[PDB]
Amino acid sequence: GFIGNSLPMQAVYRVIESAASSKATVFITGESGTGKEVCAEAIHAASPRHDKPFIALNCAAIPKDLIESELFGHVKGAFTGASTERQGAVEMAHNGTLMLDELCEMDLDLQSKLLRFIQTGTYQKVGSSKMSSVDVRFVCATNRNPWEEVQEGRFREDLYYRLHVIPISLPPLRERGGDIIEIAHALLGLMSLEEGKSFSRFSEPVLRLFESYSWPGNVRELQNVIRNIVVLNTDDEVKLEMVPPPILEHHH
Repeated sequence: GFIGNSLPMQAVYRVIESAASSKATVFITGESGTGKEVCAEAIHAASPRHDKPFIALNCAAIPKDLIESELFGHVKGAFTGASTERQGAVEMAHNGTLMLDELCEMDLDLQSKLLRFIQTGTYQKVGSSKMSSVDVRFVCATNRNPWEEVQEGRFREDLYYRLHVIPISLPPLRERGGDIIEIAHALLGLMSLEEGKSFSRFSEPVLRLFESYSWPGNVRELQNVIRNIVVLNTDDEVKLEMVPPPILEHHH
């Protein structure tokens, strides 16, 4: 779902294609705002299991005490809030690909249960001792340095080495050559549809700025900038005075 054919992305695409035909676990890293879920979905789409579900569990978007419920499910009444019985992400992903995003947010207890599941395919819903099993291909991602999480004792060493089979390090936006403006154009069209506008081009100073700024927030930051411009202005062309702070100030 990536856009562009910059040199560093070509290397990513080659690994995606080769990894897609394997069940080996992929472990994605990259700076804040790089496309970890885009990469995970692209692996699924290129894989023989592309017609089965792709499911992404963002471990940070969930209270830490509820990751286990979201991952493995829960029976009714398993904990005070368990209003009904819930199907886990592992069941939704059976025969497909499960992305464990922001994996280092799991507590050490859940990491132990996860490692068991990865080894065997067997799990239990929260609140039950009954075993079930599924078949998932795992893709993991983190914005931490996973080796550092291990050295600091926040992430299990056995789990790290079980999962870290096919690492993919995503190129930061600033290193992606022509991809920056290709992505920016796609976002310009999409945000224009969202907002009822009709932006179609960037002026040459805007092109130069977007192609020189360091984009510390990567593609998320570019999405914010394009959304800002389309929400706050009405024109066919993005002009330099429309670019929000502190892009220009920081750039200098």
